[PDB]
Amino acid sequence: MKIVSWNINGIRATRVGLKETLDSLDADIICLQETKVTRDLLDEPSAIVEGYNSYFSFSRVRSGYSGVATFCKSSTTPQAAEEGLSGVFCTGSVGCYGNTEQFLEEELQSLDQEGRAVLTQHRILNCEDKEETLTVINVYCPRADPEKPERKTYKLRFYHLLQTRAEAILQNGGHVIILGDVNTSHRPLDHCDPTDLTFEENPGRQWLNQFLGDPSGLFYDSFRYFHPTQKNAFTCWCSASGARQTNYGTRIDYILGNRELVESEFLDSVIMPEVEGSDHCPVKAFMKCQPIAANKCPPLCTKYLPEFAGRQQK
Ligand SMILES: [Mg+2]
Repeated sequence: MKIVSWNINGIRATRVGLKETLDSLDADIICLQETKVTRDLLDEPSAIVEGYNSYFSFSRVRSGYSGVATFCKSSTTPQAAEEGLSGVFCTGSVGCYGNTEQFLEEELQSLDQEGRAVLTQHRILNCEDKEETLTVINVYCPRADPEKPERKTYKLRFYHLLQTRAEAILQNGGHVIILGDVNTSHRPLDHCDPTDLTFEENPGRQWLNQFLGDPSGLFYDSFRYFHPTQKNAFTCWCSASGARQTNYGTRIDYILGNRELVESEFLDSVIMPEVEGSDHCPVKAFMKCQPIAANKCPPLCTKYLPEFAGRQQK
């Protein structure tokens, strides 16, 4: 089983047909961040691709903004799928929300209305050939903006909601992968030199430090489980001033898994710097577990969107 995560900086902006791009990534589950697809655009070619069943979260606050999508081959059709981390935009859902007493409902709506998370749940056969659930949480984390101070708070609250949800699903049994653009690099090795000699003072990095365990947190950074000392392993370079060529970059795209999943089912986790078309490159994991496809796509699937019903229904 193979899974890819990629902040694609706009599906359309790659200027390649999406079927060709997805096939080239050669994976059973492909998670895209910053699709820049919103529902007002009626962008059927970006949402419905031959050979895949897909699950989008669309931003509700601005056209052509944010957005995440999970594309599944027939082999991995999910048993359940849900938009968001809190449940407010939710048959066929994932549940297991955790305790959100610290969040107002209106804050939950705000954290979930920007198209930043989609969850798909897959049955898998583990290394003892027992059936288990794997929940894939595909996230595009926000960014702080100095001219809008409230967005730093938004980002930290999004991280706290993500932790709450992921740990609650994990507590229900089975396995959890969190992948996507976390928009924080973890350790000095993850960023171009030189490094702060207060590096831990960053509140997003403090969050990551306690969320991840080291082979206290319940999740492992799979890339570093397999490549703990690899240098210059970046996933993001700014578009300007030749950064990708000079390796002026950072590693901010992750495939995180619960400890038991990474230790027992992962074979490798890598960076794909050869893949062009975005300001980020993909990351990819290779797993030994085998998926059990659902018999029907759950209701979140894009094929059920009324705007895409087709001419025969017209
Ligand atoms: Mg971008």
